[PDB]
Amino acid sequence: KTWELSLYELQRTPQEAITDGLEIVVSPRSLHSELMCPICLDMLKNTMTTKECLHRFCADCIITALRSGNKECPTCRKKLVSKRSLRPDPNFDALISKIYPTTRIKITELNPHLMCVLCGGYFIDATTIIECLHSFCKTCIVRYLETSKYCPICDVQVHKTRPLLNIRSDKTLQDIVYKLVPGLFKNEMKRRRDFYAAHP
Ligand SMILES: [Zn+2]
Ligand SMILES: [Zn+2]
Ligand SMILES: [Zn+2]
Ligand SMILES: [Zn+2]
Repeated sequence: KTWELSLYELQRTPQEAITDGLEIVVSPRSLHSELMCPICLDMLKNTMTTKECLHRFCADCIITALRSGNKECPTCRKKLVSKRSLRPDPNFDALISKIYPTTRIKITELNPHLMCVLCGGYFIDATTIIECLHSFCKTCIVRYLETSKYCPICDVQVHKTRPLLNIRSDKTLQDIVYKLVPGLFKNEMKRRRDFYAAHP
């Protein structure tokens, strides 16, 4: 895939964090499409992630379907490499252990799981390194990988030559951010509209 950054993506401004503690509500019916396992229909327990498509399942659930199936992804029906294609998602389990309830949550407890260490703000076009499952903004990690072939956090090697081969868009994670953070999807889409209304 061409990781070309648009005119907006080159001059993109971070989405600043909301330090002033706001409490957001989380219903069990909402946030259901991203936190439930599409095999057991329960919330993810010991989350596993596919390197080819970034789809999350339970550790016991995905292992069951692979030993008795076509070694495909149960969601997108893409071909696996049968083994060493599944890496556990530890930072995803931490996010699950924060939001399993039906009460309201302080955003300051959720910010570590929704912020990019490269821009210092919320995730916009969340991209994930499929080797260590560390997520950043699309503009941040692509801008970053022009100079380094290693992860900004755990410092593992992304790829031997072309680091863009081992990154992938994390649509499931980005959908959690736009739903948790109020008005983020509205502000981010207006930022793009204001830019293209002044640079036609
Ligand atoms: Zn499951
Ligand atoms: Zn998949
Ligand atoms: Zn960023
Ligand atoms: Zn990493």
